Amino acid sequence: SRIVNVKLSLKRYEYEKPFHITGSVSSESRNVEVEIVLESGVKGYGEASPSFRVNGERVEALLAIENAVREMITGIDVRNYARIFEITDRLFGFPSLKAAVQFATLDALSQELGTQVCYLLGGKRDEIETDKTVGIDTVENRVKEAKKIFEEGFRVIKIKVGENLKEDIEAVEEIAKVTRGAKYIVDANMGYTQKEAVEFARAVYQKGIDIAVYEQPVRREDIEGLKFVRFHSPFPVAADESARTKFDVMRLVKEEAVDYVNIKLMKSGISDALAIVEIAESSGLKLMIGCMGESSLGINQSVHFALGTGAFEFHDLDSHLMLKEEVFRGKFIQDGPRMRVKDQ
Amino acid sequence: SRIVNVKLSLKRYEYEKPFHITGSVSSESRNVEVEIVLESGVKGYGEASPSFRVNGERVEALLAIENAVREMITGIDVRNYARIFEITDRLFGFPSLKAAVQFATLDALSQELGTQVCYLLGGKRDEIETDKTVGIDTVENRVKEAKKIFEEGFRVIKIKVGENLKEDIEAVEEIAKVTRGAKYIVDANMGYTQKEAVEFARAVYQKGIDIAVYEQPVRREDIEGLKFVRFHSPFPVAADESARTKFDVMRLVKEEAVDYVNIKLMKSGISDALAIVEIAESSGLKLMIGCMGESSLGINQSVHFALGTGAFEFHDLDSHLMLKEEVFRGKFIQDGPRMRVKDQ
Amino acid sequence: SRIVNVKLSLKRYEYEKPFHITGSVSSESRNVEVEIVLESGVKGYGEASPSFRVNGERVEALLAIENAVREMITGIDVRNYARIFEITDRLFGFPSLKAAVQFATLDALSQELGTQVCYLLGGKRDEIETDKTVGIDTVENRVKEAKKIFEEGFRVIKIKVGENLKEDIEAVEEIAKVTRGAKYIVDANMGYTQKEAVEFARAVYQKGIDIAVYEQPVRREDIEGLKFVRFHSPFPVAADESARTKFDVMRLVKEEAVDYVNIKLMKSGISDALAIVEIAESSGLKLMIGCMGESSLGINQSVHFALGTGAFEFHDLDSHLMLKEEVFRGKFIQDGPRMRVKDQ
Amino acid sequence: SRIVNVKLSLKRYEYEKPFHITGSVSSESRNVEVEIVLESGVKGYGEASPSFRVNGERVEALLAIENAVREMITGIDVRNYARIFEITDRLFGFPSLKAAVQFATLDALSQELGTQVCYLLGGKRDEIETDKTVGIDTVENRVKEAKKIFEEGFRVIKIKVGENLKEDIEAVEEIAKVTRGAKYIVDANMGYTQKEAVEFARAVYQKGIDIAVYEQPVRREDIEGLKFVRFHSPFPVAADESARTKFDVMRLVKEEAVDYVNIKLMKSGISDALAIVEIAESSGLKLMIGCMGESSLGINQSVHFALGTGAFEFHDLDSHLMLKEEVFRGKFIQDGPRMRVKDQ
Amino acid sequence: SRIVNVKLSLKRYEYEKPFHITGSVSSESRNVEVEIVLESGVKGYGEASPSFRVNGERVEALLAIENAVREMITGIDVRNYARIFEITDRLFGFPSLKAAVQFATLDALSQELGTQVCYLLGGKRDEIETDKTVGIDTVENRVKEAKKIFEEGFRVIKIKVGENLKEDIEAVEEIAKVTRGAKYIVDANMGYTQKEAVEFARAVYQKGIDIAVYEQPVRREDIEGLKFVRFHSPFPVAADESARTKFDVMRLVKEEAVDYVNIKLMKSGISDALAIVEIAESSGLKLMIGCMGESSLGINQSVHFALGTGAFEFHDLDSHLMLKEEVFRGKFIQDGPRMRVKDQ
Ligand SMILES: [Mn+2]
Ligand SMILES: [Mn+2]
Ligand SMILES: [Mn+2]
Ligand SMILES: [Mn+2]
Ligand SMILES: [Mn+2]
Repeated sequence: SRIVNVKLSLKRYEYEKPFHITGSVSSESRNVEVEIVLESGVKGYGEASPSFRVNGERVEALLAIENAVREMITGIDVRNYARIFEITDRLFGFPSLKAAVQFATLDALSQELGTQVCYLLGGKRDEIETDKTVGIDTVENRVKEAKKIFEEGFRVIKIKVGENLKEDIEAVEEIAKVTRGAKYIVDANMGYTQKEAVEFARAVYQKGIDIAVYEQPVRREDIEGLKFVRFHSPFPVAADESARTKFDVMRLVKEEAVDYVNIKLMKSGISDALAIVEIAESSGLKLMIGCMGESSLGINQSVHFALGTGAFEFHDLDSHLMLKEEVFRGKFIQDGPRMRVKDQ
Repeated sequence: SRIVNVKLSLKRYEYEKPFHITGSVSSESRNVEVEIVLESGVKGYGEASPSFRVNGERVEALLAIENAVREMITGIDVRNYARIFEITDRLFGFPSLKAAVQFATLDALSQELGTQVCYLLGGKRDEIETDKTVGIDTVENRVKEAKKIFEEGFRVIKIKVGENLKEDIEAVEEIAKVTRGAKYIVDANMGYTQKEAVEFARAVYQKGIDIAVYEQPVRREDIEGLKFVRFHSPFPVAADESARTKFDVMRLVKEEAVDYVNIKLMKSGISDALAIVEIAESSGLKLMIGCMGESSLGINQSVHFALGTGAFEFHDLDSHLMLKEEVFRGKFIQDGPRMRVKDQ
Repeated sequence: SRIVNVKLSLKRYEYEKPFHITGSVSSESRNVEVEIVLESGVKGYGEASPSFRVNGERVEALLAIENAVREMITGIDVRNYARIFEITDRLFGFPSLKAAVQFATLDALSQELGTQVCYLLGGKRDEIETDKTVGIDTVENRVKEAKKIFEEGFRVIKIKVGENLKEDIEAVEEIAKVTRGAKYIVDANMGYTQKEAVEFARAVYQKGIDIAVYEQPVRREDIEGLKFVRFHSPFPVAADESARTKFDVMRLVKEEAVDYVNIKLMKSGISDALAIVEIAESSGLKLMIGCMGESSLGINQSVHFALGTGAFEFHDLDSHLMLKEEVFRGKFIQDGPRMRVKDQ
Repeated sequence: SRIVNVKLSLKRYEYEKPFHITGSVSSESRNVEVEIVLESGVKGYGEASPSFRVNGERVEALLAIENAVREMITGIDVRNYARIFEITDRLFGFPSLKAAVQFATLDALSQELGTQVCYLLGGKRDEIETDKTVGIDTVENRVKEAKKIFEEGFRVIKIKVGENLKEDIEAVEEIAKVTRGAKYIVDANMGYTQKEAVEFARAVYQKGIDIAVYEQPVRREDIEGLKFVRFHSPFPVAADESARTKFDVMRLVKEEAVDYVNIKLMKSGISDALAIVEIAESSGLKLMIGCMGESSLGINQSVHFALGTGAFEFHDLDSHLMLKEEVFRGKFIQDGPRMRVKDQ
Repeated sequence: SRIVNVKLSLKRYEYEKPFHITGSVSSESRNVEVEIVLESGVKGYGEASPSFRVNGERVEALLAIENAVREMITGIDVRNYARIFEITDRLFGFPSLKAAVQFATLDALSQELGTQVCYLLGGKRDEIETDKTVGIDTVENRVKEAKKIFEEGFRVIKIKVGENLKEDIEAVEEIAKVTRGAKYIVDANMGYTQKEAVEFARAVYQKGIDIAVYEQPVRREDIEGLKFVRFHSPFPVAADESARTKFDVMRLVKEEAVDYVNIKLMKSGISDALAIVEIAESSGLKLMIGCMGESSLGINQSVHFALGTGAFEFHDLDSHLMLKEEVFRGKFIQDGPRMRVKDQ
């Protein structure tokens, strides 16, 4: 049935503690929740968690375009969801809102069909497992946090690096010693030069440490640099900030620049994310899925995407786990590091 | 709900006249119909129209593997269709059967969800239009046939060439004269050398004739030859036989070999065809969709695929129109050269 | 001296008639004017003319981030303009505002230094000349409009094409006949396939018509397509939508994709535009400068940029001339199609 | 205001001790000071420190063209500095004089505007820090000099190598032991083969020594050799002699040959140096700035360039620190290894 | 025997009329004559005809370095000429002087050996033939000048173009009409864009005119542009300004940029010129030899080089023929457009 209203609302979520990554420290997520209302009375929901650093977005700006978004899709039947996806692909300057609107569309459609979004998308998996992230801090505090995560039962530990190469090498080496059995993802958030990035990898390799995925060591535009790291260090290299659109991923594949792509709905929307999954499966690329600052309602989007496509070797879906005092609003089951589909 | 049976049956369909293409002439279509039965009682249908020349398939061979196909997917819920797609991707030696089983799966699922396959696939378009094909014959007979097609309301005329460069040039020029306003697709079915293919295009261009799509002038393995034709003649060049899998298309894109890909479900199945649509839309590829010897139930698969994805500039879905007075078994409206979505 | 305030204000300007280009028609320009106030009392001005189609921007979104922009640069001395440029490079999601803030900074600094922005930028030229644009309409109306422009003294005529290849060829041929001596720029605003773009160029060449610059015939992401047109047609090919950032231009240069780049301050800001001038002058790129929907105060930014750097073979700075009777608010002399530096 | 005179004068500066690099030993700098006099009475100053080895120049030859230089720019207003830059770009056979004249122009212009050259150039930084260089000598003497430099408070030590691979490896390893905490730049001044250069780097890497920048290990024309070193050894590789012009740098970027460029005003002039900064910032290249045999008045040129653009990770501006008995004639503050902008 | 003195002297030669080429017009040749005196009493002679536009040289600068040149080679036996060549290769900033000194060396050695320079170089040919050049002027005057040249017995006519595409096309077409049977070399001296250069060639080709060699249509640094012209127009393309050194030529060969190189001793010296001959003969390069403003003593250098190596399809050795009534000072026979070896 046809969309009759679209509502955007500011929702704020406080962190338990400041989240520090290369070039950014944040203590709060300010997101935009999207509600799509159909003539049937069905309501679908999405969440835009904007990124100034990655997408150039500001939450004030997303909220400002409510009327435009409404006018762009009101009157369209959610069964013609490809029309909605094409229209919302015009929101390339507001990719988090693109994502939220596209997901809300599928959330509404799946209800009208008596199913769930993961099933519309293929129903490949019934369960996925997330890592949890260690932010930047003193070496001692990074080690402490990594151990905590390991004690919580997380089997993959994501470690932020990028601001201090020497301390980064030390932190990862100390973490490895006290979390024997864990797999490690290292995310440099564009902090290193090509040569610094190679040296980080070599240093930890020399201690017999294996890094499962080494994310975006160099700047967004430095595709040749990503390739250099890939070809001169022993760990799989992922594009994150360099992989926002489906066109970005075609370029990465053509240049043989990466082993992995980290898909985020907040970069790509559902439309480009689906294209990227297909490109990757046609090209020997492996995939992980990540997040920005989504609450449980926002993480829901990626949970259904990951369950449905089953495309991901790794899942970095932990933003909702970093919140101070939250009421759970996902349409999935959180069970420790695992997420599962609802019977209903 | 879960698959409880899978049935394969031989179905034969007679042509109105022998269909002559480069290196092949046939008077009959021998297809394998697939029925999937669910525990709910819902039945989904697909059709495999095999190709010995393109896929290396034989109809007897498809029939012989009924028990294997049944064992592979019985017990799986169609809501987990990605699992069925991944399993049936193992049928790469029987791609027409891969397509039929994958479509039958979606036919059944759409019924359980109270919708149509085109809608599962995005519901992008409500209407498409097909060309109709002029087979190889004497120049006089080719012209007669083209005039017949034009008087049946077709606005796009597909002209088979490839066995006689001089007569092919003459036939196309004479056809152009008696079908003013039509658009032309020329399909050489691998018959020309790269230089012959260039000279065919040049000869027709010099007469002021525009060819909308120039399909597969050279052999399947001759990607560099396809590229040569692309870069040295004025009309858009399509891969057909060179584009069977999603991997083939990634290679064509990397090599900049073609302007178009002709997707056929009988080459790719649903899984690879969806991948190819995504790759093309991420790479400035244009698309057409074609067929083998599908009857109306078989063409239904492509009609829903094309309506739902809306991915195609041109449609060459005319096999059922070349067959001799069948009872109509599609789930779409055939409106002269137009196909329209049902109500349902 | 130091910035003490930054003010953003909505300013609307009516067109003389609807401006139709490939995929877009507008009757009004809604811009954001930027005022920077220094502790000295000096005020500098810029204008953001946003583009949804090219930059993904919306005017409401620009307005919404006034406080953020103010916080980002308040307290900084305009003599340290490189610091302001680096900070405002973070506004990559709001490139038109990036441009306006960067220019306002130089407008204020030049006043404190007792000079003009063109002189800060090198003072290369005292005079430039702009084309004027023929929008899409019926062939008869396009010809009427071109004749009007020719009788207004313009020596370079920019002709929009892209929606109808046959009518575009006819319009350009008819325009050429009634504007003998004019030079022509043809802007396809991404409307053609690579092969259609080649055939447009060939058709006009065969009539003995020379096109000075053939702008962006293909889509933004289709760099290989741009190169194809460049290598297979006789006129200089320009990137417009494909050249937004300095990084885009390095890629175009590496791929040998174009003969020209059309710099627009609304895509690049001052910072990337200066980089692009330097890259082009180091690579055998030629340059033109264009606009969006700037009023006279907005066009001033480009006039000073073009006068100072002297980098452009062609100038397409006509947006203010398409606007309905404004009070002139430039800091340059408008002398028919010519712009000249002030005394001051 | 307009240039009314240009004067060239020979100035000789004796070194405290002979400076030995690969293929060259010198005990004195013979420079050409440039004075530009304006009609306002303002006087701007530059210095050409010619290089026979790098630029093919001889000081006698620079002095010989005084009248030509005068005639080329007399009567031009320094506010049109781009015109002066374009004219003096014709002095590509006398690049040190090109640099001196271009800087003298900005020195005069900045006085007329009531500011400083660093501010005309962006005012990005208020302070920079230089390394100091260890020349070639016996291993013992090289170690002694490196220790002295470290004791002087220099945090980056530049070590000349290139004439004796075995002794070079020994010297760098011994230096590292006695200067723990220092960063190292190694400059081979074209002395090594590709394979020798890789082996030098590997040998020192094996002792746990990090080289911040490894400059020009191979000959000027051996771009492929520079790339080979870059791709097969662990340290960032810089072009110096291979990077004289902006066109050279475009080639280096296209070939992915280097991690760094060492800009010297004496190679590039201000015009090409500014282009190189822009190219580098558009291409993932990092930068250092170096010198020839400039006195304090000559080093002033690079100090303002480096302060203003803030483009450099490393500064090798130490030629004026190697002089016997000199009267300071810079327009900056020297404060140990640091240089700072004047309040005035 | 050993060099005991080296003398440089200014020699001026007046043209018959101003010689206009793209971006340069001159009425006089100011050359530096080199005399090398041996202990045996034998004297060898060379001539440097410098080029500011191509080499960046000034005659005053060449004169200024007499003492340096003398110190560099005095005391060396001319039988060890490779030592003198390697030393004078250091004069890369004064390439015309490099050439003059290297030739004077061979002039002296050949005398001591009782032979001629052409014989030292292989004695391949006894006779060569030169073109003569039509400078830029009005179309009427260019045609007049070409007719004059044709009536002086020249069979190859070199036509300068580059400043006015339309008039250049007209001039060449009119010249072709009045010089039936002549071969044509067209030298654009870097005046055209790649596309303008293509269109010049196409326009003349369409008139049935063949251009034997089309020299340097684009700028020195624009190697990719040279290649573009080569691949997109029907006449052989030559590098002139882009081929100064042996390293330049290796790059041109690797890039497949040209059909021809124009060797000039004033760009390359004897050493690089011999290298270029060997490279060309190993790569399917064809060669022509040109000049700057050499008098008869200067042209002698090129005549012996061309006679001895026999490497050139075309000779453009006409500078002495454009000079106003000189006493003949060559060591060859000038026989109309032909040059022949002496007896001795
Ligand atoms: Mn990441
Ligand atoms: Mn076909
Ligand atoms: Mn445009
Ligand atoms: Mn160096
Ligand atoms: Mn020439």
